[PDB]
This record gives sequence, C-alpha cells and structure tokens, in this order.
Amino acid sequence: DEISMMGRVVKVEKQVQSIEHKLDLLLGFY
Amino acid sequence: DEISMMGRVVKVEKQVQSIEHKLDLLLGFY
Amino acid sequence: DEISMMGRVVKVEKQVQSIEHKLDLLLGFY
Amino acid sequence: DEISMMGRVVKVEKQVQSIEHKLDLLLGFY
Repeated sequence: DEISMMGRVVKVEKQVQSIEHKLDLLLGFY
Repeated sequence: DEISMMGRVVKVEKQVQSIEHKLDLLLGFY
Repeated sequence: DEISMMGRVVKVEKQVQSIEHKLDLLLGFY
Repeated sequence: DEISMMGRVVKVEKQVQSIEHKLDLLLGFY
C-alpha cells in the first residue's frame, strides 16, 4: 500500500527536521 | 519488491525515533 | 505518486547527510 | 524507477546507522 508507505516517508522527514533543529541547538547554530 | 521497501522504511523510522530520543538525552529534554 | 515519493526520499537523504556532518562537528571528526 | 528508489532508501538506512553510532559515542553508550 503506497499511501501507508508515503505516510511513513513523510513521518520520517518530519522527525529528521526535528533532529536537525535539535543538533542546531547543541551546536549553537540558530 | 514493495514489502522489502516498506520493511526498510519502517526500520529507518524506528532508528530515527531512537536517534531523536538520544539527542533529547544530550539536550536535557525528557 | 512515485515522483512525490522519490522527492521526499531524496529530501530525507540530503537532510540525513547534513545531520551526519553536524555530528562530525560535535565529535571532532573532519 | 523502483530500484533507484530502493537504492536511496538503503543509502539513508546506512547513514542513519552511522548517525546512531556517532551519538552513542557522544553519550558514552558502547
């Protein structure tokens, strides 16, 4: 099921953005 | 093979959650 | 839509590379 | 193209494992 698949890809993308922002906090990038 | 593909996406999602939790530990978010 | 899907996968890949480079900065790998 | 797609997913998975190991280094998990 391609919608299920796309759903998981979109979820991963959002988590990945949130991860990058958290590292920007540790690094002092803003 | 779409099951193989979905399998890898699900695996990536779980690793990504585990990564976000580990950074929450470094950041002091709980 | 497979192009939309591929688009999101490529985006995730680029964010993931950028994340790995940022951690290389925290770790002192260069 | 599904092979191209699977190729990128596998690449992301490998980068994600490498990212988790790097954080294990910052956290002192071994």
